[PDB]
Amino acid sequence: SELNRKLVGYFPEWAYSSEAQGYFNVTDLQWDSLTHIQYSFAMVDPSTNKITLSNKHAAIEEDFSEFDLNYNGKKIELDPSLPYKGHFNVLQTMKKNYPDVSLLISVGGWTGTRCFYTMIDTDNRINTFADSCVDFIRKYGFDGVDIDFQYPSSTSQSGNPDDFDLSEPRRTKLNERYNILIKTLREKIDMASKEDGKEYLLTAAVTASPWVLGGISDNTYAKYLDFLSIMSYDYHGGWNEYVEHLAGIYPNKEDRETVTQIMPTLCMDWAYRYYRGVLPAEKILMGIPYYTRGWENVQGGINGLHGSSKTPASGKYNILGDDLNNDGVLEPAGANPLWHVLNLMEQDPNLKVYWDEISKVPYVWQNDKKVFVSFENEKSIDARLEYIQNKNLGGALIWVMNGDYGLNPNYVEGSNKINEGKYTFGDTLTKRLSQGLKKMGVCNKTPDDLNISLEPINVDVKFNGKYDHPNYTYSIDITNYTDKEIKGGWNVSFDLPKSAVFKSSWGGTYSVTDNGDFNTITLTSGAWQNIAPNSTITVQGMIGLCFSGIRNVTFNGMNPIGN
Ligand SMILES: CC(=O)N[C@@H]1[C@@H](O)[C@H](O[C@@H]2O[C@H](CO)[C@@H](O[C@@H]3O[C@H](CO)[C@@H](O)[C@H](O)[C@H]3NC(C)=O)[C@H](O)[C@H]2NC(C)=O)[C@@H](CO)O[C@H]1O
Repeated sequence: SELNRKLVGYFPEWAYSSEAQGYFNVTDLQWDSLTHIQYSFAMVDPSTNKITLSNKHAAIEEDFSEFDLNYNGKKIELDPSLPYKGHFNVLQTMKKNYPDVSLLISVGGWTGTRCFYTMIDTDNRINTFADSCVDFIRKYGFDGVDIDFQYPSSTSQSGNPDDFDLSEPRRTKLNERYNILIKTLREKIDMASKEDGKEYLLTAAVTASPWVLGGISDNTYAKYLDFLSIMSYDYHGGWNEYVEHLAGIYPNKEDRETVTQIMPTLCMDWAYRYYRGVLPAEKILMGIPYYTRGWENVQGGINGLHGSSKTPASGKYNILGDDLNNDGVLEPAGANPLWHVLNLMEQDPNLKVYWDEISKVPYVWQNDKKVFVSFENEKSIDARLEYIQNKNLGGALIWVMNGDYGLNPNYVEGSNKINEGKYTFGDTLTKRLSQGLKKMGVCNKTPDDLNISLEPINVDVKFNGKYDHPNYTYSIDITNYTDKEIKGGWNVSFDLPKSAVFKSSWGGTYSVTDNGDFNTITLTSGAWQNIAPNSTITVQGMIGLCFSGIRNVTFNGMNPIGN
């Protein structure tokens, strides 16, 4: 049911054959605790514009004869009656015992967004892609589609730099074309649901970055999603010098990267406020990382935090680093699954865990080597559960499921091998999240905007603007569709998400009233701003920082229903 809490986990297609990933396969998924599994990743084909597999062998061909498929201590065999093998066979086989766990195919990701740029160029290509998604979920027994386009933004040089040859020429239209993509997917998926007697889902994982969001002008697409997953992680990392939290929850005035900003933006709660402009809390999921980022040779800070470093952590502190040329030399990133950091702490008593009571996340600091790594533990899970309950969030998504921890069957005392430590992957944090989501009960239904309860007036209020970080210059066009002049002194109100701060109205007067996740802005015009019948007047002003949209628009205490 719609208001049930959700615990959504991303499954990595590439993990089962990789030492650093722990050889994690579908039978290692936390099936008793997740409500949804997002298979990562499918992509778009450059020549046909259809959904396509990345590692086809892993997805539908691997027989796992060289790997260990077992669950609850019982050997899992591939279902020999299915016309495919691979992860997809194991997913369908497990789902027979977990029929209420929804399976979605995630399309895109950091390295799989490239061909979205050309597929969105025309409506016929979007239609082909959307139809191919329907065919795919039917063929492979999926319950829905997750779109992970990184990113449909005009912000220059956002997304993967390998794709700038496609994204940079398209910046002005990306957001508009993405809105058409999501709407078309919803239309086709809903038709397939009716035809099949099944309730198929459409979701998206979306940016939490104020930098990316400055280039997003239309968040209407959110209304077409079953839920919207905020990527409230990768806030900080080895791409810059700011030794700060990967995935803080609450705004932290000591985050050195944002100390000059209007408010601290690199935390879940800022993105929550941003997206409340277009969605109720129960349709929003918090993103939770089961991986780390970090730095070495950290200068300054306190236990590293708020320090500086031009050298991301390497070596044993970076087992998930990329090998983008080859021969085992990994790009420094301080990137690890949580179980590996636990094992490092077993090995080194001076690698210690600390708690940030402002951001409500932990971190790990080696004071002799000056190594800082982000972390996630039972205390931060508990803080996240508290936030989910307090804010009425729909639940959480997790990147990525092989990073949770449990006891290692292959532990070897004294061994430094990646998969011979005390811990390997497991379900400790995921079970803790699941138990907490069960205990807090279903979400409340957020009430409709109050403007709908007001008496109607045939006035149209259109809110537009332009963003030049950190300044949003708004223009409101007010059209009088009644048969009488509206005298000057009229007022318009709107609810502005608390991701932004109203700064000034350029004409008339204004007031700001606290209203939950919003401030209600009331603009009162001057006596001279009469609105003749069938005419339009425009008023302007300035807002600091960005917001997904405005809500609850009123005019002279009535609901402006236009013409
Ligand atoms: C035009 C201009 O100078 N704009 C400034 C912004 O760049 C800056 O925001 C920061 O932008 C960088 C990218 O240039 C962001 O880093 C990226 O972060 C993502 C994850 O969020 C990571 O995947 C990328 O690898 C990384 N790229 C690079 C090149 O480092 C950074 O997170 C942004 N920080 C914030 C707080 O938004 C803002 C800062 O306010 O200033 C603009 O003037």
